[PDB]
Amino acid sequence: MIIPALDLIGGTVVDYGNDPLPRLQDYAAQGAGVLHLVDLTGAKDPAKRQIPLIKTLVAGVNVPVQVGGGVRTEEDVAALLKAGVARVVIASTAVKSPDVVKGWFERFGAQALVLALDVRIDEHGTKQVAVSGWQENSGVSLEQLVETYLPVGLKHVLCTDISNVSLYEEVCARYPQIAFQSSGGIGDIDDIAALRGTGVRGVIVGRALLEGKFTVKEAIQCWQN
Repeated sequence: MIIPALDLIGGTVVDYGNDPLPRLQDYAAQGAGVLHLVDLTGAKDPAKRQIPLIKTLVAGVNVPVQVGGGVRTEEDVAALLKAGVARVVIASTAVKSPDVVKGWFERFGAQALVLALDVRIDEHGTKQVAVSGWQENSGVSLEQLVETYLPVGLKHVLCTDISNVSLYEEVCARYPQIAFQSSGGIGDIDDIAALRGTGVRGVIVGRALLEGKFTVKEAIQCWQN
């Protein structure tokens, strides 16, 4: 599947205007089966989580939305789910407190959670996990972290290369019971084609859509070959 994405700061798409709803509705009209939203306001301060806006967006489309940004606590997860999101995207907390997040898998179910991992390939060829582009590696490999969560039924992993087709081939082959999503590196429609044979289950596309390089419809046609 193609997974269209939007980042939101105080109601604004990032500056591509402040009306995300018609955009999301048109993404769905073209055949998207899932949408990806990042709450940048919530990421900066979870007390200012854009819950009202998320409710409206979710209510206004007919497809599941996975939402991330400052999901730090069990209460954050619960609030998003209650607002009607389909899946909560867990990022830094998944790296920093795996035993706590394993508890979340137990409470909410693996269908409700996506682990978002930023990956750097280091000098020794190891896929290092990092909690953001701005920070050093955290000392755990992608494989070790995935294997940490497999015993609670991990199903969805969103992998961003912040340092690669080979990367996706390898991890997808190693964990065929996991549906991997790729993020980043989609600058044009040929990049979607390059991911087709890899085993990646979902391709997140954000900026390319906003810049009008191609449409969701064309992305899906390419992806489905």
